[PDB]
Amino acid sequence: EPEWTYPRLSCPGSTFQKALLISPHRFGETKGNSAPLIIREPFIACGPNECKHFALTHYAAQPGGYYNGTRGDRNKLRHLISVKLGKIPTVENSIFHMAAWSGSACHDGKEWTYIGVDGPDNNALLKVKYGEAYTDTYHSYANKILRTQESACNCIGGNCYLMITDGSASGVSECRFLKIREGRIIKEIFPTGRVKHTEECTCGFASNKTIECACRDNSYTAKRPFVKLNVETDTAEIRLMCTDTYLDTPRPNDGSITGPCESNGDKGSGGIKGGFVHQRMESKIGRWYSRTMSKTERMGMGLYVKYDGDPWADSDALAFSGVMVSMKEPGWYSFGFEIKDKKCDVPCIGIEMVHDGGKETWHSAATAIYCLMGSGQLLWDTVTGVDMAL
Amino acid sequence: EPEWTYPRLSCPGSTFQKALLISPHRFGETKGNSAPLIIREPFIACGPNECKHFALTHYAAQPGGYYNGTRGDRNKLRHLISVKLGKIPTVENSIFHMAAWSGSACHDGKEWTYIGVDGPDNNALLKVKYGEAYTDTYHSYANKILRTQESACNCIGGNCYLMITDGSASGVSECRFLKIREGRIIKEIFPTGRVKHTEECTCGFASNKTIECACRDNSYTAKRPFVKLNVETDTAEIRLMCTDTYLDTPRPNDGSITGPCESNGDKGSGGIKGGFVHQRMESKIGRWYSRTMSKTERMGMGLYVKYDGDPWADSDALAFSGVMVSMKEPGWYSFGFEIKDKKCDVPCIGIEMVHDGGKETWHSAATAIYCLMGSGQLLWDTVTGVDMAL
Amino acid sequence: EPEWTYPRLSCPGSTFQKALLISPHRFGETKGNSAPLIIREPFIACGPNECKHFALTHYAAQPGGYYNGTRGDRNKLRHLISVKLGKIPTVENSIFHMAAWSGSACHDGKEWTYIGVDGPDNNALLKVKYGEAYTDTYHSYANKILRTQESACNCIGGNCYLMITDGSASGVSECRFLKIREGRIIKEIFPTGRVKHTEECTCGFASNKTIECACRDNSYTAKRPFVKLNVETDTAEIRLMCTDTYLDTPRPNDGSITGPCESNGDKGSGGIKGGFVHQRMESKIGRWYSRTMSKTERMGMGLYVKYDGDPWADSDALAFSGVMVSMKEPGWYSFGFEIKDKKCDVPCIGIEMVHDGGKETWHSAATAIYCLMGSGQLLWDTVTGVDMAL
Amino acid sequence: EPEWTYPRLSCPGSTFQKALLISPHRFGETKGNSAPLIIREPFIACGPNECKHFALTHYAAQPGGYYNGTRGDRNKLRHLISVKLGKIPTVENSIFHMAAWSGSACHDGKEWTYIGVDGPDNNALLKVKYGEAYTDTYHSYANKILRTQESACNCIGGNCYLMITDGSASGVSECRFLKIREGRIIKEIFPTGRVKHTEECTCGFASNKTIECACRDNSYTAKRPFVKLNVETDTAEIRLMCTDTYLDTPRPNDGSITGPCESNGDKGSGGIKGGFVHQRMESKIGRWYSRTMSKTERMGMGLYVKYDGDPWADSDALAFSGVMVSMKEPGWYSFGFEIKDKKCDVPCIGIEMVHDGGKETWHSAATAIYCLMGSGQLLWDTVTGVDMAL
Ligand SMILES: *[C@@H]1O[C@H](CO)[C@@H](O[C@@H]2O[C@H](CO)[C@@H](O[C@@H]3O[C@H](CO[C@H]4O[C@H](CO)[C@@H](O)[C@H](O)[C@@H]4O)[C@@H](O)[C@H](O)[C@@H]3O)[C@H](O)[C@H]2NC(C)=O)[C@H](O)[C@H]1NC(C)=O
Ligand SMILES: *[C@@H]1O[C@H](CO)[C@@H](O[C@@H]2O[C@H](CO)[C@@H](O[C@@H]3O[C@H](CO[C@H]4O[C@H](CO)[C@@H](O)[C@H](O)[C@@H]4O)[C@@H](O)[C@H](O)[C@@H]3O)[C@H](O)[C@H]2NC(C)=O)[C@H](O)[C@H]1NC(C)=O
Ligand SMILES: *[C@@H]1O[C@H](CO)[C@@H](O[C@@H]2O[C@H](CO)[C@@H](O[C@@H]3O[C@H](CO)[C@@H](O)[C@H](O)[C@@H]3O)[C@H](O)[C@H]2NC(C)=O)[C@H](O)[C@H]1NC(C)=O
Ligand SMILES: *[C@@H]1O[C@H](CO)[C@@H](O[C@@H]2O[C@H](CO)[C@@H](O[C@@H]3O[C@H](CO)[C@@H](O)[C@H](O)[C@@H]3O)[C@H](O)[C@H]2NC(C)=O)[C@H](O)[C@H]1NC(C)=O
Ligand SMILES: *[C@@H]1O[C@H](CO)[C@@H](O[C@@H]2O[C@H](CO)[C@@H](O)[C@H](O)[C@H]2NC(C)=O)[C@H](O)[C@H]1NC(C)=O
Ligand SMILES: *[C@@H]1O[C@H](CO)[C@@H](O[C@@H]2O[C@H](CO)[C@@H](O)[C@H](O)[C@H]2NC(C)=O)[C@H](O)[C@H]1NC(C)=O
Ligand SMILES: CC(=O)N[C@H]1[C@@H]([C@H](O)[C@H](O)CO)OC(C(=O)O)=C[C@@H]1NC(=N)N
Ligand SMILES: CC(=O)N[C@H]1[C@@H]([C@H](O)[C@H](O)CO)OC(C(=O)O)=C[C@@H]1NC(=N)N
Ligand SMILES: CC(=O)N[C@H]1[C@H]([C@H](O)[C@H](O)CO)OC(C(=O)O)=C[C@@H]1NC(=N)N
Ligand SMILES: CC(=O)N[C@H]1[C@H]([C@H](O)[C@H](O)CO)OC(C(=O)O)=C[C@@H]1NC(=N)N
Ligand SMILES: *[C@@H]1O[C@H](CO)[C@@H](O)[C@H](O)[C@H]1NC(C)=O
Ligand SMILES: *[C@@H]1O[C@H](CO)[C@@H](O)[C@H](O)[C@H]1NC(C)=O
Ligand SMILES: [Ca+2]
Ligand SMILES: [Ca+2]
Ligand SMILES: [Ca+2]
Ligand SMILES: [Ca+2]
Repeated sequence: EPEWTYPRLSCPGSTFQKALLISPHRFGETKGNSAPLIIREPFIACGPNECKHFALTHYAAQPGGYYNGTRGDRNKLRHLISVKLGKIPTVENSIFHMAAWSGSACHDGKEWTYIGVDGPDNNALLKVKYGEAYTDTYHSYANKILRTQESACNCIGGNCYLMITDGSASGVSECRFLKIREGRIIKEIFPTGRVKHTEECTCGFASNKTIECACRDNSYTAKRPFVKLNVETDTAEIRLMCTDTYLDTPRPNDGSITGPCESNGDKGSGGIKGGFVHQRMESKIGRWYSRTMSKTERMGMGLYVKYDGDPWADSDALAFSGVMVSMKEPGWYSFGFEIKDKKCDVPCIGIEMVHDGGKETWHSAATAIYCLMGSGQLLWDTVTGVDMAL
Repeated sequence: EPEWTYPRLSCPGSTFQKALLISPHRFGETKGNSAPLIIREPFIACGPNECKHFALTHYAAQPGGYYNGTRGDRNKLRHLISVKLGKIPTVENSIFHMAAWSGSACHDGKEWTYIGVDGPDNNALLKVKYGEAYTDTYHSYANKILRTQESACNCIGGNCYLMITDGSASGVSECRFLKIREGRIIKEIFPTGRVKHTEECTCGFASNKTIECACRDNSYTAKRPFVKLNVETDTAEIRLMCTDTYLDTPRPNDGSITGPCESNGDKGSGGIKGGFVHQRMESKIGRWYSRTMSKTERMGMGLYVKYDGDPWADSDALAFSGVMVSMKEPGWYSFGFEIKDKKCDVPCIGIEMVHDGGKETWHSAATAIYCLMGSGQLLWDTVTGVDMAL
Repeated sequence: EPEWTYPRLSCPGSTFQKALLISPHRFGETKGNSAPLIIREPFIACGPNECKHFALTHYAAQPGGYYNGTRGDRNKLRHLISVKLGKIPTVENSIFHMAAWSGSACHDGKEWTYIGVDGPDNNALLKVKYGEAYTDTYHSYANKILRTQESACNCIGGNCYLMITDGSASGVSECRFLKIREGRIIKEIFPTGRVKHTEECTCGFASNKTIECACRDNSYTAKRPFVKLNVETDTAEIRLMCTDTYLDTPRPNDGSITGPCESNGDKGSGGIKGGFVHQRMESKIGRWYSRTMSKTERMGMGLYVKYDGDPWADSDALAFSGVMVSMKEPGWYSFGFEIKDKKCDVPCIGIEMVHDGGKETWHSAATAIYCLMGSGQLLWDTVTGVDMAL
Repeated sequence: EPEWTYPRLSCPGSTFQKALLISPHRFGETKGNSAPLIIREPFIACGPNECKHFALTHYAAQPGGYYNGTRGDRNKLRHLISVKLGKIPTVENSIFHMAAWSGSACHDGKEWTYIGVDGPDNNALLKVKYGEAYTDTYHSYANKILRTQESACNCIGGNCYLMITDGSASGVSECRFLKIREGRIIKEIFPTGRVKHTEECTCGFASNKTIECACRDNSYTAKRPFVKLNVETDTAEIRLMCTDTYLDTPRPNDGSITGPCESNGDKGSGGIKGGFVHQRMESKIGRWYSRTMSKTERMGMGLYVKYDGDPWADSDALAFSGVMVSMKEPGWYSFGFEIKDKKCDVPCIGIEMVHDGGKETWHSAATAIYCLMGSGQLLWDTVTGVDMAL
């Protein structure tokens, strides 16, 4: 008799380590016999028995003849797909959940919820799937590419919370939260505070009372908007992270944005989804983040950590925890997720490593995983191993 | 231990939306490494735990060397196959249930019933398979291509009802209904009324007492024969759908078949299996239908709806719900089906999108799925994304 | 709490029909992207939940580079493999059970028993596998290719009975039966009567007290040795079938072997494994057989039936029940097996259809299935659909 | 609910036989359509319900374009992978557990423990995974390639014991033992005695009180270090195997290392992981070993056995049991493992058969399995059947 899931205390440990590389295009040469799917925006969500590796496919494999368009964001062909984590996401291994050029998913202890956005840019559509069944939708409210998290949503006691946003990518994008229960949207939550532009939130439980999200401002700042969501009152507030360690790409030099914590500063235009995940201890909360090694390119990926504090108020630099992806390798999207051990939760960060050779060739990604395990210092970086000319 | 299933009230909603595209020949290019099966006549049937995607394969894959003959209807190699819905129907993924060039399937709540017709045109044979066991057959009664629904049969209380027919494609084809229980035919039902040509019925539950079917007349009319089958007395009547919105292809202009409801009118020769699904509410019943956008060609697919009334007597046009497949794209067979959610049923329509390059190349199909989903208006159409020269 | 299996009454029906074709090399062209395994001697065995399709592979696929030797019988590479019945036995779908150039398998209600013979011709070795575990062996006793049934063994109340034989293929091959329980050989049974040459027995339950086998004499006669095994006393006796319808290939004209029932007659040299399966009714036993359409070649396959009687004594011709494989198509090995329906057993005959193009090319087989279903007459024959030049 | 597992008495038997060959590169020809993974260091571990086949992959398939580097030992792409035993380790079939260039695994009766070492040579990291959760790590203690067994670890009562080592391949490598429970290291065991070089131990249960291991010394001797680990006091001693039958490769002539048991002798530099498995009977213990047929090259593989005695003190030659792999074929790593039968344990030995074409082509391995099975003498050897030019 399956019960509702709740966030548990995190497992012991004080450092991340390289766990797993999922690099489908290691097998996509013309000399070869495999059919890895062309994908971007991967993320991982785990239930009580299984981990699922999600992505947005372009509905084409490599090698193949439909490369043209695979460097685009949205079209009528993109689908949310998944494999069990640890499987190579090929044509045959994958399962196609729904049409979607923006997605999310989560397990509530009883059943998977799948979330997909599709439709025309000026009138997109959020779709909710619970198990096999399509159960609810939510309409565009600003008529400017309604879109969601591109990472796991979060469930507590059967209630799943999901960030959505709608609005110009170079102007205002006031985000909303949806409270979804058993596939049906039972409440809209309208955040207060600094709501100018929030998107692609990476969200997790700081506790049984609070969800926290580190998001992307693609318009005004290289500081990440940081959401605190009270799950007991269904209220949310947004403020920019204050840390000198700006987590967006592009970004100016750390600590160079002058004025109070709310100051936007320079190099704010553009952005990237950033990894964020909680380490819940008896009396401390650990906050782990990732950002690219380069200040302007999607190259490299570093891990940072800060225990305790108010992310809205602490200007202190984050503690650099190690290089996950070298500056010589691609470092694009990253995301947090949690594996369920028998009695506690294991916090992890996944990294999207995009193979980018321009619009004249195929365009896809690998996925690297780092997880909290043991003590000491982070020891090894991840390479993709792929030569795009093969 | 599993109980029999019964139609339930539908889930809330007032519009369909694009749910899912299964386009396996996106992976069938010569530059690729995949092996999608060559198929036609796909449909979907759902049990308590799982949805299955069925089709009739020509026992060949693309790329391959057995294209010749795949634009034919019947031969000794055609088989009923399936995959879990969301998987691509490939050589390795598919399961082959039985030899068949006409098929159906349904879950009674305990077990799958598979239905496959094959044999010679003048003496074909319907075969029943219950799980893994072949359990029963039914013989041609007119010696002119015994054939069945090409979509899910319907179970209630362990009783599964199935349309069969026999007779000339261009003359009389009096259908019958088989009542089937745990794989064995226990009753034949002889419909009453307008009985001279009924084939390829798409059937569903109007309630716990009635099954309704919208069918194809390939010979006499562009109106669809409309079956009402009483499940409490095991009796059935057929009359032509009265609606001005003629659902066959080909068909004349809407409302142009003059005279009383049973008038056949012109452009009646030829036809196509149409989508039909029920939206069951407490105090009213919604009927959803699909037809091609072209009045003569198998191009496009539009969605229509009417609430309540009697389809035998009401001439009112169906309300246009939206374009599922634009007229630039192929729109062949369509079928109804329902997904079992936790406490209600989700009504859906699937669309066969045939890749037709003539008899000089391969001939197969993609499948699009639209489902009842939230409110508002239908928002996006479907394309297969397939170039047949690849 | 799984219980021991017993033979049950057969399901109703009075004729066989074409059920299923498994034709892996429909997908093995150079133009294609699949990897069907090169196999011969298929057979099927069913447990209470699943049907398994077994074969002896040459550990090579098509297309591939190891064709040379695939027209041989024995080597160090042959393995017993299986897939779930209904799956194409490819490199990836198959599972490799054990090294074997001769095999059998059966389910006892609790667990699969797998049986494989390998080793040098003059000192071969029967190996028994119960589930994952290798559990017992049995040595050559005549030092002339110890070999087994190439079809399902038979289990009652946890005891599995298996025919084995050892001896020259052009002289004496006194067979033995092994009683195997939970993977261990607990008794040898030495048949009496006509024991000169028995091999490749196709065996089944005539009742709870008796196993019957129709076997192959590759040396002295075109009559099939016919075994009756008393399961309650563990005693077996062998006599030639008496029917005018000689079931071996090659064979003289029916009814042309003069003298008493035991007379060997002409064209006795050579042979073929023949399908045989029981139809158990309340007071009748039905016996179904298959033999090639040609009297001298492995071409075509016909179905025969006789109700009741003593196969040792009745000279009456068997009743011809229909053409399963045309004389224009290959008809090699055939075998009986039974599917388990919910409350009764479904008798079936499988047919090996070998693609034979000589030693200069690849050498493999398809499998066709006919099962007892409904009434009337057998309606359609099976073709393989394969062009070996592709 | 599942109970912890404990070594049981072995099943009856007095000889090994050829059981199974896993030769995936039989499907790796350029004329083919398959994608076997490039792997080395395979081993097998069995739980209550299933046997798993593990290897270290170079994250590449054959045919492919990443052959370069697959004859190297360590890199950032190597992963621990597995399939169900009897499946071919291909891109689609394999599951990727974690990044590792050194590995182990074992089932405690409730769950799988996976072990993978990676990171830089001077600072490598052992990672523990319990089911799907990363649960613990252990750091290099000598900064000279921390590494582990390359074969199954051993569990008793929920306690899993694992050999690790660290130090120069050509100097001192003092191993340790990790006691692991539900994924977390709870004790380090520091062996006593002849401790200067111990690596790649093949371990099994001599009883409920003792684990024994036959290990590799790559530096000093051709005798195998022999670990006795007491599981009741968690203490361990290592001495050199005294037997005249030296089990390493390279090695001098048998019995030619003069002097007392702990004498190292000549040709000690270099080495190879050897097969070792226990045959536990009521009143006696059988120890089965394997070594290459060549005294210097990794060619061939022979089987040896001794009952009882003390391997630290007895100089008696082991009894030659037979040739598993002829000297014409490659014989690289060998490993012990046990299959769980219903009431007893089946001892087995696996053999890595490496396809070595030098560094100018691909580099990978097949796996042969021999098992305790009936009585008599071992009857057949194994060949891979693979031509590397294809
Ligand atoms: C067609 O007929 C079907 C069979 O009569 C109808 O299904 C029945 O629907 C009613 C209400 O919609 C259900 O009664 C409710 O039961 C729930 C609890 O559900 C379970 O209860 C126990 C477990 O405690 C279990 O034994 C049952 O089998 C249910 O799984 C209560 O909370 C409600 O208060 C109410 O009593 C019936 O259970 C259900 N029967 C079956 C066999 O499914 C169906 O509604 C009809 N379709 C229509 C009208 O369109
Ligand atoms: C190492 O220690 C292990 C744990 O002490 C030993 O395993 C034990 O072995 C004994 C006999 O070999 C078993 O006792 C027998 O039990 C069977 C019935 O088996 C089941 O009984 C009940 C169900 O009725 C269930 O609760 C149990 O868990 C068993 O599954 C009886 O028929 C016999 O008469 C006898 O009592 C123990 O059950 C078994 N324990 C465990 C935990 O497996 C093992 O033998 C030792 N290894 C050696 C000595 O080499
Ligand atoms: C968030 O809230 C959930 C639900 O309240 C917390 O889960 C609950 O955790 C407690 C203690 O960890 C569990 O209580 C029980 O305690 C006894 C020991 O006396 C033990 O034998 C039981 O097996 C169990 O551990 C309770 O079962 C559990 N409930 C659920 C539904 O999971 C969770 O710990 C909270 N997260 C925090 C505080 O970070
Ligand atoms: C061969 O022997 C087996 C074992 O004796 C026979 O199976 C047994 O069949 C009987 C009757 O079919 C089963 O008895 C029970 O009868 C009541 C009706 O009063 C019914 O409610 C039960 O569910 C069951 O049918 C018995 O359970 C069953 N036992 C086993 C272990 O299967 C089998 O019928 C014999 N085959 C023949 C005679 O051909
Ligand atoms: C496709 O198959 C059909 C029949 O299966 C082929 O038709 C035959 O063509 C030859 C000439 O090439 C005629 O002599 C036969 O009489 C035809 N048979 C039938 C039944 O029509 C056809 O040639 C094939 N097409 C291709 C391109 O190979
Ligand atoms: C295999 O890979 C190695 C290194 O990964 C290649 O070695 C390099 O070769 C170039 C010349 O072609 C040298 O300039 C580099 O210094 C070498 N690097 C190292 C690390 O040795 C090697 O060429 C590759 N082999 C093939 C056949 O491509
Ligand atoms: C049994 C059979 O062959 N049915 C045909 C065909 C049919 O001839 C018409 O319905 C007229 O009776 O309709 C459709 C069609 O595309 O029109 C293909 C079907 N293909 C198959 N289901 N195989
Ligand atoms: C950790 C590691 O790299 N072990 C090596 C190698 C090793 O260097 C020796 O044991 C000496 O210490 O042995 C064998 C070998 O073939 O000799 C390959 C191993 N390959 C790997 N397991 N990756
Ligand atoms: C198109 C869309 O819905 N999301 C975009 C996203 C976007 O343009 C920015 O966040 C601005 O709002 O940018 C990223 C990106 O790589 O920068 C790709 C995303 N692609 C998809 N998720 N498909
Ligand atoms: C080699 C062996 O063990 N059995 C042979 C079998 C045999 O030669 C005759 O039965 C005579 O005894 O003939 C048949 C055959 O096709 O005629 C192939 C079998 N091939 C295999 N089962 N592999
Ligand atoms: C493919 O490239 C051609 C090049 O002219 C362009 O016209 C077309 O729009 C591209 N298709 C897609 C789907 O991007
Ligand atoms: C392959 O054919 C060659 C041709 O001369 C022959 O020498 C060899 O024995 C054959 N191999 C096998 C395995 O039959
Ligand atoms: Ca920004
Ligand atoms: Ca018509
Ligand atoms: Ca003969
Ligand atoms: Ca050595």
